[PDB]
Amino acid sequence: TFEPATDSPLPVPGVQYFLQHVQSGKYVHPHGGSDMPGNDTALVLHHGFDEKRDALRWVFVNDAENKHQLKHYSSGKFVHPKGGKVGKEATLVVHSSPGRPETMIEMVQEDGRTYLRHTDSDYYVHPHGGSPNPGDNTRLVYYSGYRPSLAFLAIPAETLFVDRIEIHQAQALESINTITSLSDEHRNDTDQPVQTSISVALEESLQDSAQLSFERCFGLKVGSEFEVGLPLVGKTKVSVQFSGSWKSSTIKGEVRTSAVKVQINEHVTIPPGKCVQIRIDTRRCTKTAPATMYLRTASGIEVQRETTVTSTYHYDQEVHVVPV
Ligand SMILES: OC[C@H]1O[C@H](O[C@@H]2[C@H](O)[C@@H](O)[C@H](O[C@H]3[C@H](O)[C@@H](O)[C@@H](O)O[C@@H]3CO)O[C@@H]2CO)[C@H](O)[C@@H](O)[C@H]1O
Ligand SMILES: OC[C@H]1O[C@H](O[C@@H]2[C@H](O)[C@@H](O)[C@H](O[C@H]3[C@H](O)[C@@H](O)[C@@H](O)O[C@@H]3CO)O[C@@H]2CO)[C@H](O)[C@@H](O)[C@H]1O
Repeated sequence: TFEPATDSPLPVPGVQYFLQHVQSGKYVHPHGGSDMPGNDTALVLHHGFDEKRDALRWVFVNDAENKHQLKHYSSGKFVHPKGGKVGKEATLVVHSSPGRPETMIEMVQEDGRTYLRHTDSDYYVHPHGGSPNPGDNTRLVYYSGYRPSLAFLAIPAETLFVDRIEIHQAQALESINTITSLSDEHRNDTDQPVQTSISVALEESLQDSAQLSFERCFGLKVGSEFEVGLPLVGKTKVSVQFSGSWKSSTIKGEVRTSAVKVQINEHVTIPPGKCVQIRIDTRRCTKTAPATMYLRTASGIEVQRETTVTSTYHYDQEVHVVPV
């Protein structure tokens, strides 16, 4: 189950988020709720939420023009300290002016929780008055220091595409095993060699699996199913379809193809008066690999998320006729 106390993800720049004060469950709004808030309009906490409400969307910006800043999505205004310098009890406001070093703001992780902090300072974002459960329209201010009641959750507010997942080949660990299976015995009780068909079913013992796992939670919305190629054995690509939620720290995959058979039917020449069986050796690669996810916004912005790919894949298989 999802717990923000351990699982709140760090937001990726360029992506739309809602911002929620964890302990009150309130969202960060421009005071008054406008899609076009006025310059020096205060950021406040308010219970009000609808997924369709663009006035509640925020985007972290980190580039040459705006290094460590925070943008109101619907207006394009930046989050500034009222008056233009961070200090004690400076109200967070929107303003249609570029960010500066003295306005920098980002989400940070401190002791296992996520906070808003003015970069290169000990000033963090507090509800004015410092209530752990502030009421609607409580303004957000900079103030020195943090504590758990101040934590925020950046909830993803748009749906991204998964373009590819590239494993870090130097950190990939592979453990190989052989799964060995035997058919029913077949006897040729005649005095002449005989063509016979020996069949065996192995669905249960050759089951493939795969998953992505995350330190906090995945933290991004990509829809109910996505498919990518992953190197489940050496560099060999196998398509895996994943179904999960932004809140999951483990996203289960379904391995979509197999290089091996789970129903075997072998044409055997059985010598006179001999008994034989088929032996099936199937190789299994259990793999763990740190990887980088390559994602993309509808607007064409390319973002990255680190993960770990864990998998079990049956990849080569051999069939031998053996005496009983
Ligand atoms: O407050 C954040 C803002 O501080 C500095 O801007 C100056 C004032 O502090 C700010 O109050 C003032 O706001 C103007 C806005 O420019 C006008 O369109 C109009 O909407 O009235 C308000 C007054 O409420 O603007 C001045 C500078 O023009 C920083 O320069 C700015 O970047 C932010 O950090
Ligand atoms: O507002 C965030 C702040 O709330 C609590 O602090 C109290 C007041 O809310 C805060 O305004 C007040 O600030 C003092 C400041 O300590 C003094 O140095 C001087 O500037 O006066 C202001 C009042 O304008 O401080 C009190 C607590 O003394 C929380 O305790 C604090 O941690 C923040 O979350």
